[PDB]
Formats: sequence, C-alpha cells, structure tokens
Amino acid sequence: AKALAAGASTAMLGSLLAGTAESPGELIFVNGKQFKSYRGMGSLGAFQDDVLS
Amino acid sequence: VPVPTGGDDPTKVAMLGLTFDDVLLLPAASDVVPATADTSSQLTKRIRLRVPLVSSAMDTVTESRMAIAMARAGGMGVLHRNLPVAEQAGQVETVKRSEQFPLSTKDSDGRLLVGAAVGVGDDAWTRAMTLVDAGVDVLIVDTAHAHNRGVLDMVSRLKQAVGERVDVVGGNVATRAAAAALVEAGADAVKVGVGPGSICTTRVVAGVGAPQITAILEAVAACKPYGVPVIADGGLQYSGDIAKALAAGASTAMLGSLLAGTAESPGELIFVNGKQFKSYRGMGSLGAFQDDVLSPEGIEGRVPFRGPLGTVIHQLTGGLRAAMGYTGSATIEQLQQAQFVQITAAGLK
Amino acid sequence: VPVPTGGDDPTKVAMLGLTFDDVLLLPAASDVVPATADTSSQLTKRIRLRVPLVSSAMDTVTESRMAIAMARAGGMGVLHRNLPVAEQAGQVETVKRSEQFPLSTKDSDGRLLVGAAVGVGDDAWTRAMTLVDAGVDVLIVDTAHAHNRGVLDMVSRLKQAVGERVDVVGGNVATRAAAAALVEAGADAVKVGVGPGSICTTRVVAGVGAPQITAILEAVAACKPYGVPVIADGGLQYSGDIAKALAAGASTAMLGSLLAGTAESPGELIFVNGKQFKSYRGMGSLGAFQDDVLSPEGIEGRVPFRGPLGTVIHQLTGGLRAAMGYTGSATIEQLQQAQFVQITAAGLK
Amino acid sequence: VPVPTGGDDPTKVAMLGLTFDDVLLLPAASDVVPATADTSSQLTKRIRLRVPLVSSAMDTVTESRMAIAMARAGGMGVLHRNLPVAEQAGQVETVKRSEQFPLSTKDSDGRLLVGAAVGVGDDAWTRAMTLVDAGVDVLIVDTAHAHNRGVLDMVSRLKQAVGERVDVVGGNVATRAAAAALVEAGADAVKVGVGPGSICTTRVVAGVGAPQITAILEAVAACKPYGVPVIADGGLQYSGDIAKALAAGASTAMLGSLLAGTAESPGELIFVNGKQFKSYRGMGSLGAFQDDVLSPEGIEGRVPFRGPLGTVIHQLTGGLRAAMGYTGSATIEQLQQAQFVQITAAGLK
Amino acid sequence: VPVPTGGDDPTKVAMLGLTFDDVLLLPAASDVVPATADTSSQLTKRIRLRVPLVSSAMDTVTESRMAIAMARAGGMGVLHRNLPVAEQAGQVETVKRSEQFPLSTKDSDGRLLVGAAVGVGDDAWTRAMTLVDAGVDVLIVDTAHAHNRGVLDMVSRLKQAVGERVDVVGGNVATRAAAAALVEAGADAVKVGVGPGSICTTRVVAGVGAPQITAILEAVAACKPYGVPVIADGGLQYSGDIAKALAAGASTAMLGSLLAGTAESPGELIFVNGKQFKSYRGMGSLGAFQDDVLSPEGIEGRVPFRGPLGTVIHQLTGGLRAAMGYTGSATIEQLQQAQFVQITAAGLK
Ligand SMILES: O=c1[nH]cnc2c1ncn2[C@@H]1O[C@H](COP(=O)(O)O)[C@@H](O)[C@H]1O
Ligand SMILES: O=c1[nH]cnc2c1ncn2[C@@H]1O[C@H](COP(=O)(O)O)[C@@H](O)[C@H]1O
Ligand SMILES: O=c1[nH]cnc2c1ncn2[C@@H]1O[C@H](COP(=O)(O)O)[C@@H](O)[C@H]1O
Ligand SMILES: O=c1[nH]cnc2c1ncn2[C@@H]1O[C@H](COP(=O)(O)O)[C@@H](O)[C@H]1O
Ligand SMILES: O=c1[nH]cnc2c1ncn2[C@@H]1O[C@H](COP(=O)(O)O)[C@@H](O)[C@H]1O
Repeated sequence: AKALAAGASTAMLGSLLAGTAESPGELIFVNGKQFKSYRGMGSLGAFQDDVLS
Repeated sequence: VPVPTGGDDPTKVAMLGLTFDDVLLLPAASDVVPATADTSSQLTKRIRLRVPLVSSAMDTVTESRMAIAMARAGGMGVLHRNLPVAEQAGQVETVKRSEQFPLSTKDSDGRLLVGAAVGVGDDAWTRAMTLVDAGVDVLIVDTAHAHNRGVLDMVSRLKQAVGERVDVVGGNVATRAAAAALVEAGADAVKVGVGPGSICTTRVVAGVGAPQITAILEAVAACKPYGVPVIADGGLQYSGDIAKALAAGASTAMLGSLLAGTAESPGELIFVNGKQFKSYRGMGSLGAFQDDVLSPEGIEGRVPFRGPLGTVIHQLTGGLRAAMGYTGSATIEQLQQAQFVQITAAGLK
Repeated sequence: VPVPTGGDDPTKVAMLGLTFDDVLLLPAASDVVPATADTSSQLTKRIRLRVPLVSSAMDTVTESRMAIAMARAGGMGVLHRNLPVAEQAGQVETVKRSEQFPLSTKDSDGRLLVGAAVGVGDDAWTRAMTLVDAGVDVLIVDTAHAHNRGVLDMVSRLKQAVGERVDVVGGNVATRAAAAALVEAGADAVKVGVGPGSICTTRVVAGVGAPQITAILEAVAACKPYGVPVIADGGLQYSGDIAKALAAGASTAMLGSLLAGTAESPGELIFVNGKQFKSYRGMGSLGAFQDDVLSPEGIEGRVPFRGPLGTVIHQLTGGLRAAMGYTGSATIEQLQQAQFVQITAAGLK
Repeated sequence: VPVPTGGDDPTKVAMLGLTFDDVLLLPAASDVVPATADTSSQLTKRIRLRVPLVSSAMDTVTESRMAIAMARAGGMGVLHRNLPVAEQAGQVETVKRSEQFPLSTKDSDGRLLVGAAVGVGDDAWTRAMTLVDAGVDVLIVDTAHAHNRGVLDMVSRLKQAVGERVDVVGGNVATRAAAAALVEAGADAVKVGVGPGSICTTRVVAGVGAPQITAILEAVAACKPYGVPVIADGGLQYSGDIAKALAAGASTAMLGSLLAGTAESPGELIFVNGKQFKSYRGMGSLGAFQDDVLSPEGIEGRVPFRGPLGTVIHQLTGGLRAAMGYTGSATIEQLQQAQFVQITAAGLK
Repeated sequence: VPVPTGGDDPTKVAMLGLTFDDVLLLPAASDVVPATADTSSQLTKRIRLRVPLVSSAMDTVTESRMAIAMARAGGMGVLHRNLPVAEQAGQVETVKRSEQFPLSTKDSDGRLLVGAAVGVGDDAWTRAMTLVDAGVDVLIVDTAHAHNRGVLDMVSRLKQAVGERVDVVGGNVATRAAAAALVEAGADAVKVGVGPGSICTTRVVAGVGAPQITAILEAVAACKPYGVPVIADGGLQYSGDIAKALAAGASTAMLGSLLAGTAESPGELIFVNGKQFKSYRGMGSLGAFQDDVLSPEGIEGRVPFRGPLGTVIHQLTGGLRAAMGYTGSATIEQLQQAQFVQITAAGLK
C-alpha cells in the first residue's frame, strides 16, 4: 500500500511468493516444520552474465 | 538366613520384572524372506486378523473413522465407551454399514469387523445388549483391574447370554492368577497390562504396576494351555516393542499413542509454532460414563501429527516382518517361541 | 573361593538395599472399593489414627497451626524442639485448647492429640517433664542414630516415669538390631530411617545410609512379634511411596517436604518471578537447642506453595485408597501383607 | 517353581549380554614394554596383519584411497559393493597397482592386499568371479544375518571354486550356533555382530540384537577349536573398546565411524559454522545394488573431520599397546587370554 | 552348561567390581562421640599419622608449601618428581628445616615428616640416594602398574640399601596377587588403585581399570596378615568416600583434586568471569622426568579455588568423625571392620 501510494503502479514480489506451493523447488522438512529454498540471482549457488548481480 | 533384600519372608518380593527395554531378540537359523512372512494371528478363539494390531478403546483414539481404517488395514478397532449408549450403537452401525484393501477383516456377511468396550454394572449390561443388537463382533469388558469378582461375574453373564453370537475379552490383568481366573470365567481373550508405562500415573499415584514382559510371560503361562489368546495392552513405543511382545507369547498388540496422532483419530488438528499436534488423554485423566473406580490416574498431552493411518500400520508391519526374518519365524506361532537376551543398563545409553 | 565382590568375608557387604523406586505393588484378587477402604492404623500401641500420616518434627514443618490441622485431618503432628522449653509447652497448650472434621483424632476428653520431640540429656529430661505437665500425648526421643546407649537409657527412663500417661517413640534406626534394642528398652513405637534420601547429606558427608524399603523390612522383622508399630520417616515423595512404605510393614508414615509448602506450615510466603515458594531446611543444616551430635549434615532450600493442608492430605489418602483397591486390602493390616515386584533400571526412565 | 523373570521356561531368556561398557581389563603380572608389544594378528587362516584393524565395507568409509592407506598402515581395507561390478573391479585393480611404510601388508608378489564384499545370489556370483579375476585377496560374504541357508551355500560354493586362490569370510553372526555353521560351511574367518550399537536401528525397528562382548565370547567358543579367526564388527568407539574386543577372543577389529571422518574416506568435506564434518550413512539407510533383504534399518549423519588416517591408526595402536602393557601380553594371542572385571551402573557415570 | 555371560570359561569374567557409589556404611551399636573419635592411623609400619590423609605426588598438588601445610594439619605430603633431582632435594630440605599445630607429624628430632616419589631406573636410584641424603622420611616407588618385575626389584634394592633409615612404599596395584608380590618384595606400605575414576583416561584409552572398593578389599586381603598398611589412591570425591575407603580396609587415603584448588598448592591463581580457579593435570597428561611407560593417559583442567588447606582438612576430618560416630568406631582399626550395604541404581539418582 505504501509503494502504490508513493506513485508506483505495480509491485513486484519476491520472498512473499517463494514459499508458496506454486513456486519451484522441493519442499524441505526440518524438525516438524516446512520450508522452501530462496536464493538471490547474485548468490554463489545461483547464464547469469550480469556483472553487478 | 534372612532374605538378602531384607526381612525373613522369601516371597515378600515376588519376582524381578523385565520391561521391553531389558530384552532383545536373539537371531536364529532363518530361512524366511521378510516379504513373505505370514503375520496373521488370532485375536480371539474364533477371530483371526491379517495384521496383529488392535486400536485402543480410548476417546481420543478409536471412533468410526479409525475403526473403519483399522479394519481395512488388516487389524480391528475397539470403539470407546465415554459417550451415551445410543451414540456408541450408532458408531457400531456406521462401521458395519461401511480391490484397494486385500487385507480387510470381514465377517461371514462381508462387513468389516468391529469391537466395543463395556464396563461393569446394570447400565453396562444395557449397553452391551444394545451393542450386540447393533451388530458388534466382540465385547471387551474394559476395567483397570480385572481380578475383581464383579468383572469375572460380568464376563460369565455375557458369555451365558450372547456367548455364541459375539466374543468376550477380559479386562487388564498382570498376574498368572488373574489370567487363570479370567480363563475360568469364560473369556475368549485376555488383555494384559497394569501400569505398563515407565512413569505411568498408576505407578506414581498408587505405586502399583507390573513390567510388561514379565506380565505377558505369566499371563501366557496361564492362558496358553487352554488356547486363550493374549492382547498386550500398553507400553509399546516402536515396532521392536511389538515384536518383543509377540515373542513373549502375546497373540495381539493393542496400540494407543502410536495411533493418536494419525489423521483417522478424532480431535481437531492443532497448530503450534509451525508444527502440528493432536490431543491425547487417558480415560483416567482429569479432563476425560467413566464409572471405572480405578481409571486422577492419567494425564493429558499432545502428540505430533503423523499422517494417514496406513503409513504407520505399514511401518509397524515392516518392523515386525524384519524381526520375523531375523528370528526365522514363518508365522506368529513360531515367533512366539523365540528366545530373549537380557541387557544391562550399559546397553540402554 | 573368595567373595565375588572382593575379599574373603562374605558378610563384609551385608545385604542389597532396595529403595522406593526399586519396587512396585503387584495387583491381587481385589473385592475392595477404594471409597470404602479403611485407612486407620496404629501410631503407637495405644493410639489409632484415622489417617496413617504424621507431620515431621521440623522447625519449618510442624508448629501449633500445622499440628491442629493434622489432628483435624485425621493424623497427628509432632512439634519440633528448636526453641525454648516454655515456648514448646505453649505450643502444646495452644494445640490442646483448640461436624466439619469427622476424622479428627481426640483423646478421651475430646481434645486434639499432639506429640512433642525431645533430645537426650538432663535438659531434655526437664523439657520432657514440662511437656508432660503441659498435657502432651506422645514423646518422640528424636535422635539421628538411636542405637546409642544414652538414647535407650532415656527411653527406659521416660517409660519408667510417664510410661502410663503418655507414649514413648524411639529415634531413627535402620537395622534389625537397633529396632530390637529399642523394643527391649520399652518404646511404644519405632521410627525408621537413617539417610533415606537418594542424595541425603549423611550419604555424601558421612557415607552412611540405608535404603528405606530394606530398613523398613528389617525393622518390622524385629518389631512385629511384639506388636510395636513402625513409623517410616523420610524419603517419601508421592502417595505411591506411602503405599509402598505401608505395604512393607510400616504402620505409619511421617511426612516432611510434602507438607512444608502448605499454608499451615510456619514461615513467610516468598515470591520469586511470579511464583510462590516457602523455605525448607533440615535440623542439621548450618542455618538451623539442636544438641544432636549427628544432626553441617543438611541443606536449605525452597519448595513451591501448595495451598491448604487438607487438599494435600486428601490427595495422598486418595492415592493410598487406590493402592488398597488394586491390592485388594480392606484394611491397613491387609495392605501390610501385599507383595512387591522388583524392577530394573530400564523401568525407571 | 517358575522362572524369577516370569514364566515356566528357564530358556526363554537365554543369557545376560555384556557390552563393551560393562567390562574392564584387569591388570596382571607384566614384563612388557608398550613400545615392544607385538600387535600382529591373524585376519584369516592364511593372512596375518601387522595392525589388527580392518576398514568397514561401507560406501562412506572404504574406497581405493582408504584401502591403500589401510594397507600401508599395517591393516587392510574391504571395498564396499554399493556400485556396479566393473567399478568395484576397477577399484581392486587400482589398489593392486599402487621405506615410509615398514608395516605395509603385501602378497607374495609385493602388492598391497585388498578385500572385497559380495552378496548372495547369481549377480553376487558374477561379481565375485569378476573380483577374483581382478586380483582380489579376500572375499567377504557381507550379509546382515549370516545364519541363512543361502549365505552358507554361497560360502561353500566360493570355497569350492576359488578357495585356494582367495580367502572367504562369513557374514555377520551373533550366536555360537551361527558361528559353528559358518565354520562348517568352510569360512576362513567369521565376522561377529548383529545390532551391536547401543541405539542401533535394528534394535529399535526390529527389536533384534546382541551385546558385543557376549557375542564375541560365544563365537570364539565355537571358532577357536578349529583355528578360525574372529572379526569383531561394530560398536567400537575408543581404543579401549578395541582392546576389550581383542581380549574377548577376537583376532581382528573392523572399524566404521572411527575411520569415516578421516581424509582418506570418500565424500566431500563439509563446513558448518567454522567446523569440518563428513557424511556417514549405513548401508541400510534410505539414502543408501544393496540387494540385502535385512539391510530403513539405518540412519544418516555427519562426523567431525579427523585428519590423516595415520594419526588415528597410531592413536588406536598406542591405546592397544598400553592395554597390552597393563595386561602383560607380549602378543595378541596372549592378550586373548586376559581376564575381565564387570562393573555396575555406578561406574558408568 | 556354559557361563550365562557367554563362553565356557567361568573365570573369563573374574569378579563384579564395586565402586564408592555402590556401597553405604551401615549404622551399628555406637557409644562414640564424634568429637572424641581417634582418627590416628598407620601410614607405614613405623609411621603413625594423627590425620589419615596424604597429599598426592602431583606437580599441581604437593610442593614444599603444601607438604609443610599437610604435615602441620596432621597428615603428610609426598613431593612430586616432575623436576630435577637437585630441586627435589632442595624441596625436601626446605620442608625439613621449617602451639598452633598440636596434630603436626614430626620425627624424633622435632622436624616435620616428608615423603618423596621416585621412579624406576638408575637415574631413579641416584634420585633416591640424593633424597635419602637430604633427609627424606619415606620413598614412594610411584609407578602406574607396580606388578612389573623392575618395580619389585627396585623396591627390594631400596629396602636392602636404606631400608632401616627410611620407609619404602610400593606403586599402584589393583589385585591381590600384585599386593602379595609387593609384600614379598619388602614394601612397608602398598598404594592401591589403577584407573579408579569413573571416566579415567586409562579406562577409555586402554580399557584397563579396577573399581576401587573391590581393589581395596583384595589388596587388604593380601596385605593385612603381614601388617602392611594400604593407601587408597584415587577416586575420592567426598569425605564419605574417605570413610568408605577406610572402612574397606585401607589405612590411609591419598588426595588429589580435593587439595589442588587450595591456596597451599602450587600454580598461579586464575580469574574467570569473577570466579577463581587453579590448574590441575595428571602426570600422564600431554602438558606434563616422567619416565613412566604406562603413565596421553591423562587430562588437564581447572578446579575452583577453595582457600586455605586447613579448612578443607577440617571438613574432611569432620565427615570422617561423623562416619565413625555412626558406625560406633572408637579408632580407625575399629572402622576397618564396619559393614557395607549395596545400593541399586535407583538409589543413585
Ligand atoms: O541476487 C540478488 N541480489 C540483489 N537483488 C536481487 C537478487 N536477485 C534478485 N534481486 C532483486 O531483488 C528483489 C528482491 O525481492 P524481495 O525478496 O521481495 O525483496 C527481486 O525481486 C529482484 O528484483
Ligand atoms: O488414563 C489412563 N491410565 C492408565 N491406562 C490407561 C489410561 N487410558 C487408557 N489406558 C490404557 O493404557 C493403554 C496405553 O497405551 P499406549 O499409550 O500405547 O501404551 C491404553 O491403550 C489403555 O488400554
Ligand atoms: O538436617 C537433617 N538431616 C537429615 N535428616 C533430617 C534432617 N532434618 C530432618 N531430618 C529427618 O529426615 C526426614 C526427611 O523427610 P522428607 O523430606 O519427607 O524425606 C525428616 O522428616 C526428619 O525425620
Ligand atoms: O545400515 C546399517 N545398519 C546396521 N549395521 C550397519 C549398517 N551399515 C553398516 N553396518 C555395520 O555396522 C558397523 C558399524 O560400525 P561402527 O559405526 O564402527 O560401529 C559397520 O562397520 C557395518 O559392519
Ligand atoms: O596422568 C595421570 N593418569 C592417571 N592417574 C594419575 C595421573 N596423575 C596422577 N594419577 C594418580 O591418580 C590419582 C588421582 O587422584 P584424585 O584426582 O584425587 O582421584 C593421583 O593422586 C595419582 O595417584
């Protein structure tokens, strides 16, 4: 709401959608809880020819 | 001259009681593939289950859904009695009315088997007659201490009245004398265990109990010459415990907390800090028609959610099949003759 | 040829000592409803209590308020002696001067029973005479090690002087020989236990102690042929422990920390982080008229607030009644003949 | 009349099983300097190792690098079989082709000794023939329960076919009868242990196991009159455990997790919060050609990085030499006659 | 037919070993006031101490200051040997040259008694001769395993040379045979204990040890008929342990970590987070003239600062006096005849 009130017409969402069921990656179980992976495009683990990634 | 533990009476301390953690199964000459082991065993003298497991008659474990799932999985379910008689009769009728399940247990009419638990008294007699009319298969005279005169009299009356239509299973016992008394009364099966938990509330509040392995051995020592099956009830935590109980002479194992967290058990799923839990209370707990005098003698708690009942039953049956393969037991009657090795405290760390 | 534990003397290690956690009560043929079990038991040869419980003679447990509450609840209280003689006589008079309480213990004049603790010596003799004049009912010759010559001589002197007006109870013993010596001296009851706690300070500082079950068995083995009751003192943590102590042959159980946190005990209520606690110290502690040579041999601490004494007494009596129902004991004299089952370390986890 | 542990059969509980933590080595008359103790021992009837240690045939312990390192250190390595036959033959060839190492174990051609593990079946027969053609020295018929008819038949067939070129070692056993059966089949050595871990998955899932000291004693009691060596496999955590295993009659000790964290073991080094660890999983784990029916029966985990294998081997050999000096054993054959002292639970805290 | 623990040899497991935590002292007929108990005991056949305590010959426990303090407190100190011979002779001379201390132990010339520790060898022979010339009173042939031929030969040589001027104490033993061998060699006293700690490094690294109570009993069973005193060395944690060791037959107790944290012990005081600690390491530790072959077999650590040595000695002596009062022992020779009661694991929680 703050981003749209500042003048932006659209908001792009990252981690808020990473843990959903429709996102890629395998579901992980840790101590009775459920988690999913999330990494940036500039991370060490992650065609990424971006110099400033 | 005196007893090394004190006093002059050698029988003041009757025996040394072994529990599940005190023994292990010794491997023997085995020509049995675990995938081909026959796990069928007698529940009563006239009922044979494909999987020797029975659901506990507890208000947080067995209702119509759990009874149907257990009957489909190869075992049987015993409906609890912490509710009005008409509701229990309705549950029995619901179970009876209900190629995926080749191991399902069914009567001569093709309907799933079900068991019901009754108490002691005139109200319990009316409940038993209503349940028999509803089509129940086996009645369990469920009492905390079955060596009472009233429990034996109730078992005898039930066998006199509806002894040919249904089966009668006696309450919990822990000694050879009590098992012999139940057999004399006319029970079709004997349920064994009184304070089998390590920190069971009866052992703390009343100081009364009996280790499960020794109790099973003594009860089998009294029941076996007459062909009366034994149901080990309580204290089981793993499939290894089930294998140990069946190797001590018991023909059936009754499961409690192992089935409480399944999806087929009653109660609403609870979410705590990202984890899933379900309620679990004893019939003698403060929170929990419970006219049992010796049934607070229990506690409330929660157990983690485990999923579908079939997965848990399959895991337990796989553990039992592994034990049968190790001991070289083609059938349960051959597993009941396996030998034990007693381990010290060092082997429990 | 040699002893398997080392050396050549087979009696160097006298016996194997069982504690409360090593035994359980075996169920037996029971026709007893727990609500109708008779819990009355002898305190001395001439005094019978409706509830077989007695409050410890400790400065943080028993004073006039606690003694009156115990006498109303069906048991009795023993006033401590860590104060001037006149103050103890005043406490006795306060207790004696004071349909809600059908189980109250009273003398032939309708006044509540009370007991007082005395030491050994001429000052203790003056204290005992003052307490007898004040109207005390039973005198406890309270010593840590009662097998001393002086303790027996004091017991004999008390029985010679006021043996017909009041009763005399010997100090703490842990062997059959000491109990026999106390019986020969003329004690009306024998109090049993020397270092009964698992981590008791006597066992750590002095290396001296005796497990409570074996000590009770040996003391009963010496006291029973003469009709001298036994008071198990120390080591009790649950109602199951009380049932085990009474089933081993003891006629009365003396309670310490179980009654320290009640509202009727002396001391000011303490608040810590939103919780309530009260002080609790042994008579041999550094902080705590204590002319006992073998009485630092104790520690200070705090116990949670428990509320009114009646609730705790009712809980303990309910546990005892449950044990009596399980063992089929209509009276305490029938509970004293119950059998034990010995459990391994695996059953204590 | 009945057994004190319950029942009427005195052989229902066969024996009391001692583990490594239950015993200690008693010092004796010693004229042996630890630096001059001879640690050489028989692996099979025809192979003698300078250091009586063997690496486990596990996918996270022994490969070509670890096998070469073990052969150089004075012991031997057994290559695992969780891979295609051609790959295992390549590993054997790599080991065979490969003054720093005066204790290295070599054949008559000057090439390092190596062992390979095979299963039971026709595919296992093809694997064994391929490994023999590749130049393997000893074949281990690795099964979880070696008292099966098929395992004995496979051992007999292998001894009939390639019994003069290579040696045959039987699978894991835990009883005297199984060891005698393996000896009769024609095994050159017997590997001992079935559920030797304290919390091993077989003991929890299947309820089957045997304490290692008693199993070693029984297997030696059957193998020694025929000169068949014994390899204690599993349960070893310290060099003291190795000394205890060799003192019970075993001629060789097989090491698992003690060698998993070394640099010569397979797997990539893992960094967690500034520390170094390596993977370790059982052959029966879910993550882990494993046609063993009784092989989930294992768990995955990680063990800390330990460095070069030589340091660990030197530490273990120093501990063994210290034990030999304490017991006055000039050779391993004299260490196999040392006496044990059994300790209680108090000495394990 | 076979042994219940496995095998055919009934002597493979020699005995069951009891430690300090396995036993308690039984009260007996007592006419002894703890304040008047005589604690004097023999150190050697010619030396009697007023307090039966001796300081360990460790580099972090006993030097000249600690030796003087121990000699003043009523016991004696044994100077360690982890230093050049001239320095040890200087320490002995410093101790010998140095109404407050009525219990001080002194020779016929009024100078404090002191003991010194020597090894085995020609350098140790030169050290022993230098120490004798410096005026030492007793020489301790300190070896980890005293059943060696060289240790006995050294003891015999020392007794032949300076046997009339000074006393000779044999190294650590744990069996009856070793104690008998030391007595035959001519030792004036026998020091007892080999791996007495529960998690002692010898028991973990080498798997060799012996519980202290059984070892003391066996050594007394060999030393007592000849009047050779016994010094229990190691495993003591409380004053109750000292009382138990003296009640098992030992005449003197040697103290380690109990005296390491005192102000009279060597080493610099260390401050950590507002608390005070001091170093403590074994003679077999990596950090620690130690020509002992079987002496890493020890660990380093720190113990809290305890203050002056006299306070600790008084606390230990008070505990011993309490034990003597409980057991009715007027002298240590009467405490050496007290009886034990064996407790189970339940009484150790
Ligand atoms: O590796 C990375 N470093 C920095 N920004 C990244 C990286 N990968 C993606 N982004 C951008 O940062 C945003 C983070 O979204 P958020 O996680 O919802 O805040 C993404 O939607 C991309 O636009
Ligand atoms: O409150 C209770 N106290 C004692 N036993 C109970 C109570 N409720 C049920 N039981 C019995 O104890 C068994 C415990 O099963 P478990 O939890 O699998 O050991 C149940 O199946 C019942 O037979
Ligand atoms: O300082 C002390 N040391 C040892 N025993 C004590 C001490 N003070 C009281 N006692 C006795 O030990 C008992 C302990 O009771 P408990 O706390 O209920 O086990 C008391 O009731 C007294 O009989
Ligand atoms: O998955 C498994 N379950 C049970 N035993 C196994 C498994 N994998 C290997 N073993 C055996 O158990 C031993 C354990 O060795 P440790 O880890 O040194 O005790 C191995 O050396 C194998 O002989
Ligand atoms: O490094 C060592 N390993 C084993 N025993 C040792 C070592 N150093 C000293 N000792 C002995 O073990 C005893 C331990 O005493 P404690 O610490 O009082 O139990 C010492 O007094 C020595 O007799």
